[PDB]
Amino acid sequence: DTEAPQVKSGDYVVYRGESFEYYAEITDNSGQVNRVVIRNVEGGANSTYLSPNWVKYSTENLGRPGNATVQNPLRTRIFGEVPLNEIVNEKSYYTRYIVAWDPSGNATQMVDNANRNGLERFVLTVKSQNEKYDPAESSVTYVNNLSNLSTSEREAVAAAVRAANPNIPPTAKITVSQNGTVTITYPDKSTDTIPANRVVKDLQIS
Ligand SMILES: CC(=O)N[C@@H]1[C@@H](O[C@@H]2O[C@H](CO)[C@H](O)[C@H](O[C@]3(C(=O)O)C[C@H](O)[C@@H](NC(C)=O)[C@H]([C@H](O)[C@H](O)CO)O3)[C@H]2O)[C@@H](O)[C@@H](CO)O[C@@H]1O
Ligand code: NA
Ligand code: NA
Repeated sequence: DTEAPQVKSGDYVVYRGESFEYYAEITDNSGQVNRVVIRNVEGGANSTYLSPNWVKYSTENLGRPGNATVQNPLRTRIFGEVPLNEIVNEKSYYTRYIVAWDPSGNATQMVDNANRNGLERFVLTVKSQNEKYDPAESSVTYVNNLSNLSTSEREAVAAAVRAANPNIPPTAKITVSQNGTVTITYPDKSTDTIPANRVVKDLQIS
């Protein structure tokens, strides 16, 4: 419906135990948008039902002339906090639709096709908290023996990893095994692992 408002969204990935925030752009040939609803595909024309319940949205400056032009599109905020108890797997995604109304009452048409993803149709993908972070290379810790780290040496490795990764959640737990393997356990209890050879060396070989 070229007469209806056009929507540009994106690939909206979110993570357990983390806040998220994305913005969609909306334009109309009349230059004006009066209403914005984000919804599940089911329900009919007047339906505004949206799940999961933690998905919120907001749109400022509605019903003003020239609020949805090509030069300055109307922006809709899509945001929330992902609970720690969400189920994550290859199917833990939710396909939703952004519908906008122009002053005439023309509304964006919902088309059920993957080729429309990133437009009025978008996918909200829920992943585990570990997926948000890529643990950065730590400075190497030199230990006495790579096959047997002391308690003090294990604490040192954990400290080095933390110092190199300030963006990792403060309450995330970093543990180190007796062979130097690092495990980062995030608040949602998912994990990242760092091999011993990227964090420790010894001087046992001449
Ligand atoms: C209830 C019913 O029969 N609805 C059909 C409707 O079917 C849905 O169509 C969507 C696209 O418009 C999606 O393809 C729905 O599938 C998914 C999704 O949202 O992407 C697949 C996911 O794997 C799944 N996620 C999980 C965690 O299970 C979700 C999820 O179950 C629901 O979104 C939760 O609300 O579903 C698909 O179910 C569609 O066929 C229309 C025709 O346009 O007809 C009915 O409304
Ligand atoms: Na229009
Ligand atoms: Na990770």
